[PDB]
Amino acid sequence: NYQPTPEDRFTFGLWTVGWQGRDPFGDATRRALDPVESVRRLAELGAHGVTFHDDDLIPFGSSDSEREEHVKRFRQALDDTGMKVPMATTNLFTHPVFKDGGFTANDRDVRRYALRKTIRNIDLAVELGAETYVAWGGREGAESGGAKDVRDALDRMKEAFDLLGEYVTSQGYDIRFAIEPKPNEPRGDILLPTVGHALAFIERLERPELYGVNPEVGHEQMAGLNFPHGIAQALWAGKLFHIDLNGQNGIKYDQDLRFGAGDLRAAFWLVDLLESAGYSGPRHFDFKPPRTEDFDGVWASAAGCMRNYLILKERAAAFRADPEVQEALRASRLDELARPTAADGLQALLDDRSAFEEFDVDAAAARGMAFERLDQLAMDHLLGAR
Amino acid sequence: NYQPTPEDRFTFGLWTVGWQGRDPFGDATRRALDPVESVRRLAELGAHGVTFHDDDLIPFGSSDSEREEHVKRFRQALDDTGMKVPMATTNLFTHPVFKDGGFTANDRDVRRYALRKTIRNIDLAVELGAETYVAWGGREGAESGGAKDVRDALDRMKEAFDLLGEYVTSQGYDIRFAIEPKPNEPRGDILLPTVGHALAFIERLERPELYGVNPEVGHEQMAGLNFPHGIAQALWAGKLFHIDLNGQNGIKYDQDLRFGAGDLRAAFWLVDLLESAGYSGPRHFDFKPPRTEDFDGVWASAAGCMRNYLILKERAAAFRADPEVQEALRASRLDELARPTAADGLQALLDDRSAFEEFDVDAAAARGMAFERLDQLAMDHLLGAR
Amino acid sequence: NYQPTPEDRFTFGLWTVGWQGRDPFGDATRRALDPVESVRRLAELGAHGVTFHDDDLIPFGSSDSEREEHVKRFRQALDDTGMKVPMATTNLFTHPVFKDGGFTANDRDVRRYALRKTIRNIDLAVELGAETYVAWGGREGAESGGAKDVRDALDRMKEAFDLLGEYVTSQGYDIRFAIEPKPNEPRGDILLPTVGHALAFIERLERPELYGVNPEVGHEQMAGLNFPHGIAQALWAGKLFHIDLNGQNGIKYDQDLRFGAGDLRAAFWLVDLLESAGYSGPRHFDFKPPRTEDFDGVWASAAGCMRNYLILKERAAAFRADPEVQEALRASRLDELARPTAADGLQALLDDRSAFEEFDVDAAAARGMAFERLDQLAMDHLLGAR
Amino acid sequence: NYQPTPEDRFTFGLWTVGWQGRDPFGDATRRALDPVESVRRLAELGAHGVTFHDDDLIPFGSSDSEREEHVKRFRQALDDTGMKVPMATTNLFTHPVFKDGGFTANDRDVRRYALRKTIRNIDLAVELGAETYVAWGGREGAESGGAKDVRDALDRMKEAFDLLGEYVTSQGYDIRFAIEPKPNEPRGDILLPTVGHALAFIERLERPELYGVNPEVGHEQMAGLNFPHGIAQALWAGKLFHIDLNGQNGIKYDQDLRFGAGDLRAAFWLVDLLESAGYSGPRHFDFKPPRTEDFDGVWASAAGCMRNYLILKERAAAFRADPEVQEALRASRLDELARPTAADGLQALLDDRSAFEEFDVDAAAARGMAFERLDQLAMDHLLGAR
Ligand SMILES: [Co+2]
Ligand SMILES: [Co+2]
Ligand SMILES: [Co+2]
Ligand SMILES: [Co+2]
Ligand SMILES: [Co+2]
Ligand SMILES: [Co+2]
Ligand SMILES: [Co+2]
Ligand SMILES: [Co+2]
Repeated sequence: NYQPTPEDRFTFGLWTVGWQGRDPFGDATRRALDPVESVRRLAELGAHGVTFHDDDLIPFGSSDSEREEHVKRFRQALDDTGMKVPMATTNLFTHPVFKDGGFTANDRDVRRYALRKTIRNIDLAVELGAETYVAWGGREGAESGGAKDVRDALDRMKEAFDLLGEYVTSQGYDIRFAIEPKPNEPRGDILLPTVGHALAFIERLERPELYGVNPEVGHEQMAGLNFPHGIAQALWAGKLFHIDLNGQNGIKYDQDLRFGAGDLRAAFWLVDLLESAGYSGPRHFDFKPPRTEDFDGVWASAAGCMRNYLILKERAAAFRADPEVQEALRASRLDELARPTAADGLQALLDDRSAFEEFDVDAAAARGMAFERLDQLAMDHLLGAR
Repeated sequence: NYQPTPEDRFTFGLWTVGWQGRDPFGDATRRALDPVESVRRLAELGAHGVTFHDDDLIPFGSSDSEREEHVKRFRQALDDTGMKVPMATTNLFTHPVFKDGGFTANDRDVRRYALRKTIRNIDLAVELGAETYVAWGGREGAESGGAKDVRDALDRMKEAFDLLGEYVTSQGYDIRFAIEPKPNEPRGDILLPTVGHALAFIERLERPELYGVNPEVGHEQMAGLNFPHGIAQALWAGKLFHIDLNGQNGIKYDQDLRFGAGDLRAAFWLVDLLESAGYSGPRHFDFKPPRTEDFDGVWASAAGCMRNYLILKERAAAFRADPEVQEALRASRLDELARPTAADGLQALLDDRSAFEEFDVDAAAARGMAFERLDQLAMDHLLGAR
Repeated sequence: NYQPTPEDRFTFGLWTVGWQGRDPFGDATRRALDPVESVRRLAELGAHGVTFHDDDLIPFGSSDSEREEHVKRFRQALDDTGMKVPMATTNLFTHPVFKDGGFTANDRDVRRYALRKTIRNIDLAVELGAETYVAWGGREGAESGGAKDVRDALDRMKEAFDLLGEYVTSQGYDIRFAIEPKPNEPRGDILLPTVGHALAFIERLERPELYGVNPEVGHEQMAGLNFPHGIAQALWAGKLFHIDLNGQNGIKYDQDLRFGAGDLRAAFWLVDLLESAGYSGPRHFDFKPPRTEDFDGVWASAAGCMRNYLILKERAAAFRADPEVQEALRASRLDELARPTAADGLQALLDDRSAFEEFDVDAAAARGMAFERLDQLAMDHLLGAR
Repeated sequence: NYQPTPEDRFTFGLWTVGWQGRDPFGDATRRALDPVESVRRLAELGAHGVTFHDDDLIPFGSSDSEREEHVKRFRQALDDTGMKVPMATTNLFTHPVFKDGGFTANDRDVRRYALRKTIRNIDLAVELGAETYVAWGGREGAESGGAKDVRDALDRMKEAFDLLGEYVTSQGYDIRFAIEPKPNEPRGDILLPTVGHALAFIERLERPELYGVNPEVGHEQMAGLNFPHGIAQALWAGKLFHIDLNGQNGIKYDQDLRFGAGDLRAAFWLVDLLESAGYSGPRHFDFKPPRTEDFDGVWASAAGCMRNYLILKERAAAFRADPEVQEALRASRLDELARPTAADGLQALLDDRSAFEEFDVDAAAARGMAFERLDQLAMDHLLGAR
């Protein structure tokens, strides 16, 4: 069962299934894929759409006539399959010119180039129908303390994002930006290393409403953080504009395993949260089929991303709908967590002897939270052991 | 040399030098210290002041007459020594009533109690002259996914901080709040786990100007993050209201080693940043003399916190003042990082062929950043090997 | 379903369900349990037996008559319930005398005391029928580099274990030792930090056959290691004498969550390995019911340890027995991994042109490993989604 | 000062200074270096020698005549400069044929090829004068649990190392092997992930005396382990055959920073240990000049490796020779740690009432260890602040 269809809004980057398998220590294990072929194969699996960096769709340094032909062929594949392009992004990390950054490169000429490269691809993104434009500043950061003054770098990063906001406003485009945090890799430390840092930065932009976050499962887990909690804070802020789904085993290099691999229970709680909250954006996979795999394994790994999401969706929904779980949630006071602490106001709280002078602290301390029974019901639902 | 004096603004929590050595696996190794004795010993070492949780100064459950006598004795010790009290905080973590949180406990009665307990100690803090009131929500969080809906918890945390802001405004107090992030420990995951998450949260409070952060070296390092970078983002935001200095060896339990221990180069870059930026708040140590130590070792460890700060301050200042370093900084384009990317404006950037059509990407890529020579000058200055 | 019975050989430490909830930052949340009550409650749940540190069964400093009465009551509870005592251990970590270690304390008198304390409890262990005597040297290590010369400490640790081996041989006891590694906590770094380090150390003891390892899920995961892989190396070495089962979320303080919590897929692969290998020792839980819980939650958490093991056992067995999985294992060459590389011998390998001169490296490189399809069959079996 | 000369025995891999800067997310930033040029430049800096993988010296797939000419040119550069070749190794990780391993590949034909490739280069290593032959099994491991049975893989790894030992014995070569552990990267988990695991494995080889370890600073730190402690255990075992020096910031991708970068205090304690122990092998750097650098920065980074070792050597020697430190070491009972616990024997210990019945546990517990004063003397010596 668990068959995806385009209604499920699953999307994939061209660079995911198209990854040829080069790693720090290894040459490619697979031939390059034509984007047309990836669009056709992903549609066959039941994907809704694809995403791209500029340089995945149009080789870097292409002439205008080559650019036009690459876009024409890609548009034909989209039209042949019904696939969409909900998101696009810029490659500001592969070319050696970006070795110290794009928007926060120490060289000013590089910063200006990075902005022009981005702007060119925003126009293309809009042409192809994208609603979201991601920015992963993977080269923004440092290996050493003197190399990068972070206050100056944040000034440059704000100028860049503000210019991009002025550009989209000037053109009357509806597209919005999603900043993707990552704590490290390829830089020793990356600027805006977590969802929190990116959310905080956005509040200092001139038009914050144009910007949200694009969190990635594995990135927050590279800092040992709880990905569902970070997603909850992004949702609380109204800033979950896009999301990248994959798997990661804790604090390592970025593994980009298929979704559901890595921390399975975190995957369960993530799906539970997205579905509970009614997140309506793409469920995008930013993953890499391991380099051990041939093309059959690439498509199996892609299919597994979607299958795992659908299994988890079923189990999370069954958990929340189970009367026994609903009673356990009330036994654990989840209902009381959702009630205001002091809707009666400050002065009433100050005058309330039940809140201090007559609060029986020992009686309250003795009341168990019943969280372990609740969590074992969650385990039983995930495992199909009810 | 490197002798601290009160002008250096070094402060210590009562709970630091007063830690009796109990850990997850171990009983106390030292007798309790009277706060009067810690104030006298810290003053002898050249400290400027001390800080307290409510329950470090006044045992939990004290009568009004006991409270008054504890405060009277402490005030006498302050007056005898010239020590100040720049910061105070609430213990919302030790008593079993707070096992699921204070401000975000699932039990509403506990949330209301936590607020009353905090308010009582804000009044005391102001009496004692404190400018900053720290809040470390160490119990806010979860060990399991169903136990805590994070959006609801953030709603409760905002209500609590907003009520506290209304309280201080109503009283005409000048005190400001500093929220202390930590990623985990004692909860499996703590809410507001990093500086970024706390900065982002503050922007959603009703009176954000009343709130900043109190980052701790070891807390950000428990997420593998770069503490100087996070401090730079807090400074960029205008939110470094207080800071906690200590040492930590990476991703472990919170070690609370003396400042300078743990990541020494991060300590160097931190001091460089605080001094460069002209941070004018207390240099507060939140550390624990290891439980291996007797009282002589407690005071040696405290003295070492201050000594290490002063050594690092000298070395960072020598680095920045060295003409050879100044030339290396220009060779690495730190000066260009500090210049606006496009003060000429968006349309000029769009019309600038030097930024795209005529940008020689290969020439720019070939220019080395010279960061390793710069970093070895920094190493040589730190080690006194110039 | 998934009901444990004593035949399943599930065991629990007295200190697990008996943990009162004290943590670095918190007082006890539960009253102390009488060991008699824990034996009765665990038997009711279907446990096979219990384990103890000396000081969990007999309070430290007890008189001979108090000792005798504590043991008499415990033996009655064992006899009333049919519970066994397969393992015992020494507390060489709680009392302040052990603040720098037991066997590797810098103070020689402490080292000698630690040995006498251990020997006294080996005699008790044997009286109670234990086959395995665990040693977790949680205080062996350092917070600073000068405090502990590790070569000298390893000399002292070998002398201690050798003396213990001489003691058991002298008495004609059948009991064997199991050394429990942990990388850190409560010491900044603990000696013998992983399964590998402990296995290597054992090979240098005078009677290595008397010693094996007692790995704990969460301990190896505190170093980011793969617990099933480490168990496989222990099994390969013939040294898995005992095992501690629990849950952990990666690189943090030691969480001691119930088994199945933390890394669920690692729990699956662990059970698969133990069952495949025919491990016949106790399935022992070294866990802590979270301090949020009352006693009902303690017993629910304990029951969940056993339930999760039994669910995982069923799913792992179904995976290995599924003809589709068996075919996927052959497609991924797991059968070839189990065949000798060169049973033909060195000279034949050297003369084999198919191994070098005529090896078609490109054809071999092109053959996919089919690991993603295999892993998604494993996921489907774990989740009950076949 | 701190000028290295060949007497210092500093060595570098060709792949270190020759790294062109390709990373997971980035193309090369530097042109390829001819090994002849690296030998000349390293000699100019005061290096003693160089090391190589087969494929760094002779491009993969070279003809016999190309092989001979590459070796001839390299030998001329060695002879021109006086540089040595103390160590060599095999590249069993870059070519796609090794995507599942060399010695533990699931495909048997690949395992046999990996052995022939290694044997060919052992002969070359011996020709060039190498004493040590390193093996880093970077592809040995898995991303998923079903893909690799670790007991079977360890059987294959033992067969491979045993065959290599039979080969060197058959040829009468004096060369010995050094196994290099790493916990992860490029595989999700690597087999023999730490020094301990490798030491334990070696004890099960047929001729253990032929094998030791080649630990790398950053590899053990990728597991959060204490590198000096692991080196001490290797020295204790008599197995430190070679060492790789670099820098790493904790639990991340393998950074390969220059030695002294990353954890500076760990670098200090490492040098202290190597020098104290009289380690006489090469001080080999396995590092990567950051891709931000041009060739001038490559040579500056290489020079900094050696400079930092020499600074640390001076400071560690001054620490150990300082009478004040010597007295602090006795105050902390480091002398007592080095004395046998019970040279009087088991029966005397059992009969010694001072070890149990008459041991004043409270008096011993009250004696402070004085470790913080000792560690601040170590800090002061490292920083040149005495
Ligand atoms: Co990623
Ligand atoms: Co991504
Ligand atoms: Co802390
Ligand atoms: Co703090
Ligand atoms: Co544990
Ligand atoms: Co244990
Ligand atoms: Co490395
Ligand atoms: Co290496």
